Amino acid sequence: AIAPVITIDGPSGAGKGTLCKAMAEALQWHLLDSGAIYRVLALAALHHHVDVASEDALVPLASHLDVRFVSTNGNLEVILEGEDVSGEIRTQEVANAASQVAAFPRVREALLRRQRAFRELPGLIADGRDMGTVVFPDAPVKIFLDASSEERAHRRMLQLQEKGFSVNFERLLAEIKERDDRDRNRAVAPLVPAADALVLDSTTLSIEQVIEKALQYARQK
Ligand SMILES: Nc1ccn([C@@H]2O[C@H](COP(=O)(O)O)[C@@H](O)[C@@H]2O)c(=O)n1
Repeated sequence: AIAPVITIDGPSGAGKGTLCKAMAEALQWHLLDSGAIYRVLALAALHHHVDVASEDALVPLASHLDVRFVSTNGNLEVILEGEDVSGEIRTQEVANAASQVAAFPRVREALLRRQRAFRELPGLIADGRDMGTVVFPDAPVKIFLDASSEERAHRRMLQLQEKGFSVNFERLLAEIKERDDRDRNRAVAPLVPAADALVLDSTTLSIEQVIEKALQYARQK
């Protein structure tokens, strides 16, 4: 059977993570954090001294990238070539390099085959920026989760806050907008809602109010 897929795209800080796992737990499907794949790529590009600023060098690393994701059971596990990197892939040096890579056209293509392998029966819940417009433009369900930068920033400042880290708001906002821009305006697989994607807005919708509206969207079809 040709495995069904539901795509969740949108900016950083809209709630694609908790959505994505609330949907893969209730539907009983696999999940794809492809965002965790551009982050690991960069991490391998650091630990391997691979000039992250090199298209010709990033490409080999990307197409050979030895990443893995546990079928889990209650939490997620990001394992690079054999070891959990789940804490390391969320630091400053990485989330930077991550968008310092995704930007590479030839690198997005070298990463195209691994991601799509994430589609299997009973289905697949894909997360990212270009999932419903790139990797899975044939998706029978496409959701675009959006917000406001100010709000989505206000969310990163409390998350960074819930672990005891210095967070000034008036700086992170500009970074959000810093990150957003490069994503909404880069030459390949930019951040932009597929013509058939449901632009869902989570700026004032509770987590419950989001999974409920999306679960209801995927569900008729
Ligand atoms: N589908 C995706 C997911 C992430 N990315 C890229 O990877 C970076 C880190 O992803 P994330 O923080 O969402 O895990 C983003 O800055 C950038 O958009 C992408 O290009 N396409």
